[PDB]
Amino acid sequence: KFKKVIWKSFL
Repeated sequence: KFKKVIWKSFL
Protein backbone atom coordinates (compact mmCIF):
# COMPACT_ATOMS: atom_id res chain seq x y z
CA LYS A 1 0.00 0.00 0.00
CA PHE A 2 1.06 3.60 -0.63
CA LYS A 3 1.46 5.95 2.34
CA LYS A 4 0.57 9.00 0.25
CA VAL A 5 -0.88 12.17 1.78
CA ILE A 6 -4.65 12.46 2.17
CA TRP A 7 -4.47 16.26 2.22
CA LYS A 8 -6.70 16.42 -0.85
CA SER A 9 -9.48 14.90 1.26
CA PHE A 10 -8.66 16.89 4.39
CA LEU A 11 -8.89 20.19 2.51
